[PDB]
Amino acid sequence: GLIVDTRDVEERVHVARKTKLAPTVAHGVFNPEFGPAALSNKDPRLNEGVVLDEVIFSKHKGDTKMSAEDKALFRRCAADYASRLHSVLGTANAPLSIYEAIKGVDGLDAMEPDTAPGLPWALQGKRRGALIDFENGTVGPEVEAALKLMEKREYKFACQTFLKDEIRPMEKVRAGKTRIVDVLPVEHILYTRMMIGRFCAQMHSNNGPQIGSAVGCNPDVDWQRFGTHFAQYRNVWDVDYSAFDANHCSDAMNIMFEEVFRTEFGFHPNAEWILKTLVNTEHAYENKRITVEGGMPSGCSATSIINTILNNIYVLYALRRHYEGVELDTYTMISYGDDIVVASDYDLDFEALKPHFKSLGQTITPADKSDKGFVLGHSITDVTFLKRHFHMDYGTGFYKPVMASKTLEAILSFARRGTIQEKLISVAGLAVHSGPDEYRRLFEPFQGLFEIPSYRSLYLRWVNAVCGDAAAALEHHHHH
Repeated sequence: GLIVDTRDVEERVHVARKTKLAPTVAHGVFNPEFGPAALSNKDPRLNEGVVLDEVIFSKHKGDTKMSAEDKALFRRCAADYASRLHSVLGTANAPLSIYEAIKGVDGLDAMEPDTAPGLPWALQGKRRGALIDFENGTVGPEVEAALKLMEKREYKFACQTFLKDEIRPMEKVRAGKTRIVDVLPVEHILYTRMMIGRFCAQMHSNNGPQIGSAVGCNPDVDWQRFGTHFAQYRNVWDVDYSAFDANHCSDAMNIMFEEVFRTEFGFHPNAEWILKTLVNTEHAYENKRITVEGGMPSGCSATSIINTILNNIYVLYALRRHYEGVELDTYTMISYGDDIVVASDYDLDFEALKPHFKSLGQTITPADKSDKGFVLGHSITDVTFLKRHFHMDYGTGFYKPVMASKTLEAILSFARRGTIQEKLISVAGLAVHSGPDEYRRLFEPFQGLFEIPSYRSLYLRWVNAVCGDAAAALEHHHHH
């Protein structure tokens, strides 16, 4: 996104914000090249000269202005993908009530009761609970009034930019590449969910390569479904972007919103509008006041779905700008935000698409850091997706998500205070697929201090999850 105006205006003082992540007993064992990001200009781990306030927003390096020809091509692609999408999902995309928007529905989780409220409530000392009743599912007069401004399309707002307290690679920690979460006003999130929550629920339910989205997937069970699909194709690619979200040009964001969220597809007319408000945004960090044109806020409602949709359209766009007679059945893909796996029986030249993605302001390289990359003949067992590989389980003959051992190690190496027991169980579910030997090693440091699940227990849980029939079938016989 293009930073078009900065201001130092106002601000009182910044409260000493530290990281809640503390090392665990595993840190001393694995000695990972990972650390809690910097949350302070005076973090002693930073490199000299690095101003944290500036590096945050360094990702906003412009709003690629697409040519006329390229906009008309982008629209055709956006329409063609919207055609596939709404053919599968249907056209029951009417607004949620205020109740359903808060409480959720099948395929859409409830709004967070006590997360950040946004601006200007954080200044006024009001939590989300003061503005919205989450149990009953009603709204106080402030929200109710704000909503009715959006109906008139006169509503305006600022994004509250927080630093993301999380584990990062140490090179990025030292560089002061702390990620940010743009916290929009609770009423904006609410109304966004009203306008497109029905559609989102329906995309979660329908996750798969047909709609080209993995948002709302359960990697445990769904990896088999995804695995068997992509194994069929001669060629598979996995693609890295640099700052996918930020480099969504306003032209691409605008066209996508117009093509995907049309009233003729069952949406309220203010679906297009509320989404278009994400294009030109104002951001509030401590003292600075940065207005930005282009890019997705990231952390706004439906960020994953929106990014996923754009990713789908970009593939169609890029291919159609290079090759002739390209359609949705020329290839197949699944995406989750910037994350992407494409496959085709055609020998597509993904290296030559580099400039075609650059016309959208996006910069692509292979995840398989080949420095001499994008090659034919890669398969699903070679690629990474949601930080998971696709490996065949010998026992079942089903694909399973295998995370890299260094990543498991880093995730185990740090935790928020007094949540380690809970985090261990959660990560045990991730690490089970790495095999009994590596499982035992990863949890070796924790043995005796905390409850570690048995490899056996989690294996059996997984087999029932992926295929209940299979698990039942193993009991047709009697043992020794």
